[PDB]
Amino acid sequence: NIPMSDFVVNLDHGDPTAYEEYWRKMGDRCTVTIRGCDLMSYFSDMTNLCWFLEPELEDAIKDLHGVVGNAATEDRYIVVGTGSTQLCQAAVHALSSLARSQPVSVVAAAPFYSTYVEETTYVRSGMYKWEGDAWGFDKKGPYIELVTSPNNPDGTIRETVVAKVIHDFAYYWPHYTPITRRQDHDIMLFTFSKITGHAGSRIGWALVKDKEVAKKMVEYIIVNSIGVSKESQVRTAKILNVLKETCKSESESENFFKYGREMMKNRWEKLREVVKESDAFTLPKYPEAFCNYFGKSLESYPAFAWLGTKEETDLVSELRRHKVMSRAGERCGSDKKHVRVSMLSREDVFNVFLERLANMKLIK
Amino acid sequence: NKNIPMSDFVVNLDHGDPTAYEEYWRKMGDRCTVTIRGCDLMSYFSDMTNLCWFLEPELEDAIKDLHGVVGNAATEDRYIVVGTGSTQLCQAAVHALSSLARSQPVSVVAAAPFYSTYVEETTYVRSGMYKWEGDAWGFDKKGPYIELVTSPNNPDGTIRETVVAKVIHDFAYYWPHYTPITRRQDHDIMLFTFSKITGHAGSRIGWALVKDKEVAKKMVEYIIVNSIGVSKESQVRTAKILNVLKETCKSESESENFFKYGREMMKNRWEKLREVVKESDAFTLPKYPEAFCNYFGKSLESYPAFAWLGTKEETDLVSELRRHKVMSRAGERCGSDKKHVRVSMLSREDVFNVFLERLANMK
Repeated sequence: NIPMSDFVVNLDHGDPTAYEEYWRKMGDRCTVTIRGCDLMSYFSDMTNLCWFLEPELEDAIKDLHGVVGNAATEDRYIVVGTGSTQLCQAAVHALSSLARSQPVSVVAAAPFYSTYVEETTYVRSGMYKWEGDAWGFDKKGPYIELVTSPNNPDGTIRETVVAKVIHDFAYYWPHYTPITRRQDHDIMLFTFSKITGHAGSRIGWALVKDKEVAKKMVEYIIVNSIGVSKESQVRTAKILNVLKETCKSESESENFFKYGREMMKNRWEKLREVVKESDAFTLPKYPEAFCNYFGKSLESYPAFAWLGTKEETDLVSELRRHKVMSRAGERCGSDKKHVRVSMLSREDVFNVFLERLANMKLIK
Repeated sequence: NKNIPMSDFVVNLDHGDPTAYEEYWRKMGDRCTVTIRGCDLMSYFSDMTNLCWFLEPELEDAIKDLHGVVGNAATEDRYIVVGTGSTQLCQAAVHALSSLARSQPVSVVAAAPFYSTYVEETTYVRSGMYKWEGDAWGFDKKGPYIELVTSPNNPDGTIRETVVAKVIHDFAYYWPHYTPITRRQDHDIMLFTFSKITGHAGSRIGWALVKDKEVAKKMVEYIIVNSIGVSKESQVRTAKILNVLKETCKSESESENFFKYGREMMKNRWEKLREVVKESDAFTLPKYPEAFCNYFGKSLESYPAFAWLGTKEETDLVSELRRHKVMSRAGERCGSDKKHVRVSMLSREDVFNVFLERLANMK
């Protein structure tokens, strides 16, 4: 009997549950089987810089970036981590450890991924210091710039605005944004969580050129948790493989990236409608670009909607009093007029959100 | 492959990779098999009903059942926190306790000899929240402090207690196959690792039992920023293994009952090592008192997972040992002297035997 108006829509976080249906249909081809004596050792391969990296995972990463053409993997080291979240902290750690003086400054162009702030603050390390907005940053000494592209929260394609750099390409995949170029920077971060939605696997990988950096990152991960879950690696490798086979299918419900784009496209079009006829809501505009993967020129459909409001309201609060959770813009170095709303929730959750989005400022 | 002389073969007992249990689990067969569907464990969340919302219920239940049957730890009226290995939990506890402290840096110490890895865990990030002060024995510094108690201790395998205000208990090896279960542990922070129990170190799974909710909450938070939780598939597998292990406890077969198989294994290995050392003229091995184990209901010995090897001479034991192609952990790294080394007893059979051969045949 639970009246559906008492139902809280939580789109504050970025739990990519939207892909759950898809993978369920994939069926038994995604199944992972692990014997009782498998993956027991601490080590995977002492022949690699990152010895805790499972071989099958290393191949799956390389093949995937090879087919999608979104990242260069030659002449560099791959480092696996319990998610991109532990890989970023490993890189900040390493770069700071190699700097000529500490604390090293860490900055990011505003608006930025709010989680960056705590990551560079919670342990109170003298190795580095969060300096906020990179725009206009001109403090002296060593610094690390965090470039998220597509960005979190606004989904903007980005580049350095201001000396080391870390590129977080969590959302740099065909179903989110067009592949304008095969990235090839010094430190490129990727997460398994936002590609297929298997966030619970806690798996990310970093592509590092500087061997001395990669070496320190591996060392960081070793002390921090002595490696990453083997079963997670073994599984991530399995589905990424299935996702690769899927890239040569012509079915629209088979080819993941195709399916993904369309799903993202539809949701963004519906949201676009609602915002259109609403009185005070705004939505970021994204330029069209050519995608080297799909071979066409097409729109971007970010995993987060940077919702704004022309009014002088605490949008997060207003949205909250209509039972809609979202990420405060002030947390992303923005203002009370913006909020970040996940676009990767479940279908019914998404629909309910749109309903209330319109039903509001025209009912309270 | 052949033509490689066995004399060029490096015996690495520097690390504590518990590969000795691999044989056992292989024989257990298909009942250990873990199956994961493509659409399972996708969300970041396991259960928002729990303080530690990233803890998978079936793992939580397994941990409690296992402690319930072994009786080595209390689990009532306390929060359970999982982490990517005990190593992550331990750092979560040190962080949490320092966060709640009235002033920083909080002093961190451990009676010598101590688990060398503790030194890097409380140093690598250069945190102003705490400071590694070293040996707990000679600790007279003031203000807030945290003492680390490992029992059975790494490296010497001694049963320990606080010797010097917060405390973290590392009961990595507090299991029937290593040492007798004298009491059902009930301290504020108790750490356990799946790795040293069954040998599944690659799963990266450890858990903490925490009485103070504020500490537990801060520990969870730490893990959230540190890696947003722990691998689901690991939790699911750890749970599967720990269940089988539990069933095994009621078995009579000595090849079936894990704790029976383990202890019998650790016993044999320790006796062969005991012989070798005895007829040696320089090496020394610790002495462990006999005690009554509430699990086995008998009065028996403890056979630690590490051998704290010492020499009466005036040598750099770790050096001489390497000279015979034997890798071990330098006692100096454990806050000891060059006369001691830590040699793992949980390696593979053949590696172990080779070590015994080389050990008796040297000066």
